[PDB]
Amino acid sequence: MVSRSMFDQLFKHRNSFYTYDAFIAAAKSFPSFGTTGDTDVRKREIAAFFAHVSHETSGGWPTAPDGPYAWGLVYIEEINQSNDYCDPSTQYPCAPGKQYYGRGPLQLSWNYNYGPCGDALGLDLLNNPDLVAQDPVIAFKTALWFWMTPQSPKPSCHDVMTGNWTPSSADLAAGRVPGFGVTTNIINGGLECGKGNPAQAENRVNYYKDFCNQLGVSPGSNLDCANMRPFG
Repeated sequence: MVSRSMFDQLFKHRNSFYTYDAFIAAAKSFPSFGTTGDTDVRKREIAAFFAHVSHETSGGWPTAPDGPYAWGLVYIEEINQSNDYCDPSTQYPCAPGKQYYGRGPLQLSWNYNYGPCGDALGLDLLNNPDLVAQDPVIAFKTALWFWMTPQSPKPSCHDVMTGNWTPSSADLAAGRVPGFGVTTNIINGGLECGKGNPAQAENRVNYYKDFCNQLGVSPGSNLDCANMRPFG
């Protein structure tokens, strides 16, 4: 998987909520994560997941010890907790008294994501969304759920990084060629790819390249997403 000492090197300044043991327990619920493909493909997948996590939870600053990519996994909850992040749903009804703001390593948000994520994990996250911010095993599981789960027309980020997604002719025409860039496109491409301001996407790439360097792997091809359109 990832050794404890390597986890503690990549995430040297993290919030101690996010324990290595909790990450390992979560990954055992998604056993193909980081175990798919040859050695370089596995390292790239792990670096890619951790890069996105770090970008979404970073407490870094430009003169921080160990540099601006060493401060991933500092944040648990979204700061502004005034909006409920509730879109009325008959399938995933918003629980009275609860809110669906961002929680965990990939900032799970909205009743319409807490619902299906919870169902897949066997946890009532729709009616107890605060679970994600209480229990680091659950927190990591919500992030791996997102990484590992297709949402047609989008493949899973896992499949993109491990050779299990082959683009259609339309994907290719749109610049969606397998690599790290497509994972940014899946996560938040409507805001960060295409003609969006490229700053956030370029930050994700910088974490990814740094983590690939530490793991001793080439980052591979197609890292940018400015030359690709978000999935329809």
